[PDB]
Amino acid sequence: MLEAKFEEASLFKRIIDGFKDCVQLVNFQCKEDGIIAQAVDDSRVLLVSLEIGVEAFQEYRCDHPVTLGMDLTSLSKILRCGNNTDTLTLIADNTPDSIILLFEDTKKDRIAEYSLKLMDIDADFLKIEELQYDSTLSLPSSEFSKIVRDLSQLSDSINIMITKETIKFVADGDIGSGSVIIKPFVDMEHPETSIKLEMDQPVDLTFGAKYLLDIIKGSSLSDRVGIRLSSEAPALFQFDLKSGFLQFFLAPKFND
Amino acid sequence: MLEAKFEEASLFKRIIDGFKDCVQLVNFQCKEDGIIAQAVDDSRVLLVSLEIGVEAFQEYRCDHPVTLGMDLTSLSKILRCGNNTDTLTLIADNTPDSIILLFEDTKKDRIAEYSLKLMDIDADFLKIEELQYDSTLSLPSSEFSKIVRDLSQLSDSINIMITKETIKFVADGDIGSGSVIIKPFVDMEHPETSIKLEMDQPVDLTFGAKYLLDIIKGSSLSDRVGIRLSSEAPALFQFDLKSGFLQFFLAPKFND
Amino acid sequence: MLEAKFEEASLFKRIIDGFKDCVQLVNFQCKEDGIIAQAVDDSRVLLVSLEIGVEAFQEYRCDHPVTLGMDLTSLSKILRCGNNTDTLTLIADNTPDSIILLFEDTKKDRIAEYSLKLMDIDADFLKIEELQYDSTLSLPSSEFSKIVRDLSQLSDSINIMITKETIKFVADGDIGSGSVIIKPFVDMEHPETSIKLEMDQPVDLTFGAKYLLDIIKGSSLSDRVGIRLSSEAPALFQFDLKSGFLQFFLAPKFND
Repeated sequence: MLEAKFEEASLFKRIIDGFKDCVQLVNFQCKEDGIIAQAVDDSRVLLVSLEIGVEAFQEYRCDHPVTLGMDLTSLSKILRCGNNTDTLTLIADNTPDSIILLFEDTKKDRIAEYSLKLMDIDADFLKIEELQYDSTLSLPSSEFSKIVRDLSQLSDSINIMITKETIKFVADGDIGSGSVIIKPFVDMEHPETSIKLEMDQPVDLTFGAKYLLDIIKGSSLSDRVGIRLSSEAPALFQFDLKSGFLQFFLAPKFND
Repeated sequence: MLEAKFEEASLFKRIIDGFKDCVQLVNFQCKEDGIIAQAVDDSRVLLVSLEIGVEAFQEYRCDHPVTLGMDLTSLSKILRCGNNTDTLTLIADNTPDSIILLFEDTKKDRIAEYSLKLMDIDADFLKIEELQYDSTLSLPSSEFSKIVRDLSQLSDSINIMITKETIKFVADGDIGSGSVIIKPFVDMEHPETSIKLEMDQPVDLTFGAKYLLDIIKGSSLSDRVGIRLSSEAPALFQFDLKSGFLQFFLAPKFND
Repeated sequence: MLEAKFEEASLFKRIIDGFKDCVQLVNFQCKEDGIIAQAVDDSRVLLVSLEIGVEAFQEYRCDHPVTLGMDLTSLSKILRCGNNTDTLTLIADNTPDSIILLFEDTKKDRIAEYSLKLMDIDADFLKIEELQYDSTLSLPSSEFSKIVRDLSQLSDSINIMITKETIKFVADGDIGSGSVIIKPFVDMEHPETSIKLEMDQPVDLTFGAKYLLDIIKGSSLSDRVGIRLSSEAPALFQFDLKSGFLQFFLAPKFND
């Protein structure tokens, strides 16, 4: 058997919401210490890696590793059936016939049970994560979402430029151009609004605006967002969960 | 002459809102003791029966029976002209040239007058209502709306199953299946949230999901919804008004 | 150089919002005493005239007249980048290479800079404004917006009729007809809700409903709206700003 209970069903919906767009199908590997999942879009420029620890649940029981894959559209449509305050339980037994989703409310009444059919996918798992990245920065997700949403209307490509103590987001298209310059600072009212930055080597990268808009969806999961950049590898966008995280690996556009 | 004044225009809009979809044209018969109306959709699987007593109005005057029919789209577009707190007056004189709608506000000012042209329809009135139904249940409209809206995403058909002290809503489609089981209970905080059920004979019926979504619109008219079921006749969905009601007769899908 | 700073960026967005529809391109002439702009739609039945005084800004500096034209769509898309509480600064230097837009927040941080390319337009400026109009009236913008939005669903033409101490809005179409009659009154709670009217000669005009719906957009700029009517010339719809205004000249439909 396999039982995983989210305290609030909102968490699982938001997590799948990061998966909802920019990818069709996903493979969830469950084991004794939690669940992990990798998914790559059709153009293979974006990889989404999810890890959810035991502490993110209120109840977790896995007597046996278990791999279950499912269509995100089919899964998202079934994740439109519960209150965001409901308790959500996932059920599977050994060889997975199919996955069971179970909703429950505060008033011990109105029990909804669902069954999503499972699929067969290729286990080509990627460990492209790097030891050291050329530059690293963190900032409020709301601020970063604004920056991307603003510049997206100008062009299909967004450029990120980092120098010493300076972060510069630049977009340039048909109707014109725009730029947002932010600098590291520590705000003591709430140390959350702080912008942090560590630079080993200056970086200059360009990303497809289409894919960045898909990445910023993780703002519903965390107050802050982590960005690890390097001119040698895809960028790493990370959203922290309670004892877990959701990662977005995006390959820069290149070259002249 | 004929004068019928709704205290709040919201009531008439919501009543027509139950008519807005799942039917094109409607025939309103007015007389000394109120108004009644029947309408059947194109496929003749759904019949909508409305009855509005004198007490639902604040003022009603009818010196003569009078039948007036009108296009719901044309009527709904004209019901988008007033505040939901306005006083609405319907005016007609003997042989109906056309119907007059009159809006009025708290501040005795801003008087809006409208004139909707009338049509000729066939008076084939149906009295298919049954003496005794095999089973009867009532429950909060909000709860019932959730159950239908949830299961609708799974398939085009929804199955309702009733056994002794047990009500089971089941849907089964391509992407998977789902089920909601509710049981009778009396909640004394508000006796409104109570689920009631009386069974003479167990029933198992299947309905087109398209039509149920049209029926649940009556939730804006009442706190509770009444469902009378039988394996021999169309189901009866009833929403109570202040001294009136709105009914939905739906024929089950059948058979193997 | 040329620097014009709006206290709140919301003002400029709403002003362009009156321009957003019912016209494609606009020519902004800036000089020592403020900015003015004229724009005519494709069918040449509607002229939009804008005037913004120095006092509408918090800061204004113009060492030299300067004419700059720009696409409204391109401009509106770039006006979707700031909070409605931001400070907006427009920058240009002598012969305009292109216009610069600059956003700033309360927390002296997050500086966004943009550059919209400019165009070449024909300076055929119109002074069709009349000395004396046959009739003049003013009323709450919210009330006038309701009247237009209501009657618009009935037909493609709206008729305005003015007699002694009487204002009558009438629409007549396929599905039926409607009419709204308002009369002059002074309400002392707030003298804003007052309806004023001065008649030299009674007027009866008909306007394209398509264009009136575009005109009522100025409601986001002022509490009241001014309407100057005449059977000899296009109607004048005026929305007052803080030391400025936005005007709509609309030619009546004519004739039998």
